[PDB]
Amino acid sequence: MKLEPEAEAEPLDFVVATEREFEEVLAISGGIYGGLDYLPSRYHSWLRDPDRTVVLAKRNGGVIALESVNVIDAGETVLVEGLRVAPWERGKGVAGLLQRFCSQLVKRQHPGVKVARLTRDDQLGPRELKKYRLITKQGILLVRFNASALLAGLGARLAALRTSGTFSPLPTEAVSEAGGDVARLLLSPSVQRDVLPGGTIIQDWQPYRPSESNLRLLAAKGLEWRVDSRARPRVLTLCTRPFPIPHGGDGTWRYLNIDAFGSDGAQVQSQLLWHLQRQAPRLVGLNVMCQLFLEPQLWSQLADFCQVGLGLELVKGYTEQYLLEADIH
Ligand SMILES: CCSCCNC(=O)CCNC(=O)[C@H](O)C(C)(C)COP(=O)(O)OP(=O)(O)OC[C@H]1O[C@@H](n2cnc3c(N)ncnc32)[C@H](O)[C@@H]1OP(=O)(O)O
Ligand SMILES: N[C@@H](Cc1c[nH]c[nH+]1)C(=O)O
Ligand SMILES: [Cl-]
Repeated sequence: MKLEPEAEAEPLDFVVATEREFEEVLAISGGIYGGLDYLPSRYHSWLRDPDRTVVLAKRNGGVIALESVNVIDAGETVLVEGLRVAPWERGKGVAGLLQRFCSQLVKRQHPGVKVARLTRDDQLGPRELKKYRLITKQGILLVRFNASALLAGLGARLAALRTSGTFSPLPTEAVSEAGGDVARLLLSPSVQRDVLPGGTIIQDWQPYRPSESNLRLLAAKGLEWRVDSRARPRVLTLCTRPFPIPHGGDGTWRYLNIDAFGSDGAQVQSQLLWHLQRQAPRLVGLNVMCQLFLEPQLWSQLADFCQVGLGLELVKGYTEQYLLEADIH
């Protein structure tokens, strides 16, 4: 005998999101990522993206879940982002149903897509190891500071570090995306093999294969880049413009994401400093969650630099960002 389908008194309805559901989406998003949720600041942007479909699950006419799918890598990849289920609806399989609906939508709307990708920091287990390939991983360093405090004290801390011989920042080199420097870096086969994690660009949790088509997407975001040497690149860093996050409930917090590629810890330190000096003046009067993604064996060095050297507070211990990939059949 076959298993008969279970009747549902309150079946889920899956619909494409519009601006009118923003407040309902906020209402299901309390506490996400400990206050580092980007969706409040990004939801309206998402609605404009040409290769993105933002799907809502509704029950009894009310939004209870959300997932975004976005086609990238010149049509070969769908990136899954933002997956969330209202707290009062969790533990019932809702996320599983929403993911299945979105997979069906991708198969119908984007028949050329070959794989799905996503990033996560949750501990991976045997199940994850069978559904996904691990493309790469980075360590995650999360620190917090008041920008006015950093602005007032940073110069004097650097002076003390320099005069004691403990730390002076090494020279770094300018990278102009408009001038073609980013393309020259990211399209280099040697950069791809030796600098980028698993040959991939990760920008504020979003993975991109290094290709002309993806560089266009990166170039519209207003990123800031730095490198140790354009001629012989070994450490490349990427700062995403800071954006408001709900942490703290008061509107005073911003999220500053820096992705660091390569293995020279001293250059990661110098480039981190460079980005903080670039970004802090516009953050005056605000509080900052700064999250640095870097090769795992550099985490302790950079955590010490941030805390003891720069006077920033460590928010949590070591965690990892996993880039996961599954085939679409
Ligand atoms: C791309 C974005 S990354 C970020 C993820 N987003 C967040 O951080 C936002 C906050 N978070 C949430 O919004 C919810 O917490 C989420 C995670 C969305 C879950 O939403 P939810 O609706 O509660 O999820 P459920 O479908 O019930 O989760 C079942 C899945 O956990 C495993 N699992 C373990 N124990 C189980 C059990 N007893 N029964 C069934 N599955 C079980 C299983 O592996 C399955 O997955 P699968 O095998 O794919 O079915
Ligand atoms: N896959 C997650 C990645 C993430 C961003 N911030 C924290 N985690 C998402 O799209 O929401
Ligand atoms: Cl030094």
